[PDB]
Amino acid sequence: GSHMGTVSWNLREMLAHAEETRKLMPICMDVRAIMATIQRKYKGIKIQEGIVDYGVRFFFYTSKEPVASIITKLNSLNEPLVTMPIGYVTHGFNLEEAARCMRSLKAPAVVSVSSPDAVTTYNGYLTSS
Repeated sequence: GSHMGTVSWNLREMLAHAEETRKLMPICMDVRAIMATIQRKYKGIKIQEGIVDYGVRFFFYTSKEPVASIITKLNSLNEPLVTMPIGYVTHGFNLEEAARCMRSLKAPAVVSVSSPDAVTTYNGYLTSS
């Protein structure tokens, strides 16, 4: 596994993949349901805002940041990623706006969705004809 592009994975598969690939994984802190999951496994890490290299190369972020700025902070690093879309539900965004806003990323990343049929939909927007 080396390519990018959208998939339909869960938190488990993202975490697993991120471990194996050593690739970066961003996490919206706001989603305390994800925080608990990660904090259970990775407990010796105190959650901090920003890069937390501990086991998996995490990037915890605040949903109040503009999708734009938060993307730019990944772009600076230029590191390859795996996550679900950065301005989606985690910004109150629709999947279309999410893709549009997330095209402003300049680092090569895996995206996710909640189901396999949504993959082709979201990728559709990442072409934008």
